[PDB]
Amino acid sequence: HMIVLFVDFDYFYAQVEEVLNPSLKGKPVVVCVFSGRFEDSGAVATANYEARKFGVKAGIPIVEAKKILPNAVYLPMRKEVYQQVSSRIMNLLREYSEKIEIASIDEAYLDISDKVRDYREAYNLGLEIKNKILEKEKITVTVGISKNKVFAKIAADMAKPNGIKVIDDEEVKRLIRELDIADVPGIGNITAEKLKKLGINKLVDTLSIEFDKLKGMIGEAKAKYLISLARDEYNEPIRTRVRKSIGRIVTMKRNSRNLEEIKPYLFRAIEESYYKLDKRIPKAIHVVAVTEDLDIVSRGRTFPHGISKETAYSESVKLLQKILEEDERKIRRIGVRFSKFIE
DNA sequence: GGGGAAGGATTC
DNA sequence: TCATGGAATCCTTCCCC
Ligand SMILES: Nc1ccn([C@H]2C[C@H](O)[C@@H](COP(=O)(O)OP(=O)(O)OP(=O)(O)O)O2)c(=O)n1
Ligand SMILES: [Mg+2]
Ligand SMILES: [Mg+2]
Repeated sequence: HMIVLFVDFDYFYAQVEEVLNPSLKGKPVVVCVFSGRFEDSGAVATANYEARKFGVKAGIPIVEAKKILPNAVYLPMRKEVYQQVSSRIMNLLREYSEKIEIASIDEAYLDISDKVRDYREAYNLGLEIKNKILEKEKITVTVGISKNKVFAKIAADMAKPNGIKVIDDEEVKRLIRELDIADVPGIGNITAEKLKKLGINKLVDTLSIEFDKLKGMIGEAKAKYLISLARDEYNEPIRTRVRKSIGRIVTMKRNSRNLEEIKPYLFRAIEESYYKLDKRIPKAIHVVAVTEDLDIVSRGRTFPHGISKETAYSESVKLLQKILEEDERKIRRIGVRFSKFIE
């Protein structure tokens, strides 16, 4: 057969805060990244469902949130803490399948093909899984089940929150036909608008255009991706993800183009980036700057060997110098990203 | 001879 | 200070050796 079971934790961060403070439950809760630039500068990382009903969701400014919802609990985000809960939950999942792809802090794919003989037993597995996370972590999750990762992902998107959905073989075929292509994982705002403009609305539409014409408009990779899902021939195996880069970006108190004013922030970011590397060694470093009008600009360097902390400090100042004498705009956010890990 | 670096798009 | 975090995947483009 080939059964994938996907698990996505409901309103994750905000839910961990309710579990930690069960008096929050049933009322609006908003998890915030406060940038420190003025009282309440920053964005919302997520909010529970009672906040979302009023428009308060992930990505908006805290300032927006607070004008639509004065009276909500606003909490700073403590990713560490959510990461500890996630790991315990990923270890429960591990118990239902050896073959598990941890996709992020709040979601994982299980290949349950050897555990379960059909979609009916998969569902029942969906449910002991749900009852088990609830019993052990007091966290509700949504489960999607289907023949591959993507449809398993779509199935969970359609059933959230606290849901479980199967998209069996006939349903795959219906969805390829009626599912708005904007709802396919990995297809964003810019790509969807490109596709509408050409009048491609459904996965099915992609089988009836010059592949070469699709590829032009959206890139070879997305074309191929969509077409393979539209042919029902998508079957990327469940695999261990290997982290490829680590980094840190911060917001300055104020916009500067002044190197001595910027460096305490760059060095702050190297030191936290280096600490999180823990034992792995990068051959590439990039300095990333977000300018006052929000363009992203970066300069990097790839060395034939690993970059020690001391080389990071001197390469990063140099790369900052290159940014500063290229672009004339002032800098609002500065950070560093290490990648191309040895071994 | 590509290849590497900068940016694009998406998602966390 | 004067909405627009932080983070990490591909992938694409385009310039120079
Ligand atoms: N712009 C964003 C979007 C999400 N997240 C974080 C907060 C979420 O708790 C977590 C997982 O994202 P989801 O899309 O799964 O959304 P939630 O889990 O919050 O809600 P739900 O899945 O219930 O829609 O990632 C973030 O930091 N920044
Ligand atoms: Mg998720
Ligand atoms: Mg979620």
